[PDB]
Amino acid sequence: MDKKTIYFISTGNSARSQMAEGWGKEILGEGWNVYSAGIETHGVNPKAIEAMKEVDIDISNHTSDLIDNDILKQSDLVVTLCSDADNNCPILPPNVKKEHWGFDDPAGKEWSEFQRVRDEIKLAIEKFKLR
Ligand SMILES: [O-][Cl+3]([O-])([O-])[O-]
Ligand SMILES: [K+]
Repeated sequence: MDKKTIYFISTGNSARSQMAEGWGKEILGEGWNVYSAGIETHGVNPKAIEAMKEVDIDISNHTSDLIDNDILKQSDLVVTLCSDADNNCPILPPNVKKEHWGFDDPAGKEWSEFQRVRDEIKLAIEKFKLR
């Protein structure tokens, strides 16, 4: 069979969606197409790159993409990673297989917060693999 698709969307495509794309590529590897996008495109966060390098995953070559409506409707799973009321949580079309996995925004915080969120995102993806 062909690969299934998981889309990790958020307020931006800088930290949480990028660390999720990173863990998604490594854990869900051969059976899943793992993309990520955001409402805002602020580039790939420097501390998220460094946090993922600490666990031997390279995300420095990821792109900062905007949310494309075609991929939302065609995915097997769309995961919103925003904090359900911060500012700018994604707009989703009907019949789109969605799920909400909330994680705190580490933007502007110390390196330790990127570490904490990285490992919460890891555990979530590891739990997802064995469903
Ligand atoms: O994915 Cl985020 O850049 O919103 O953390
Ligand atoms: K991306």
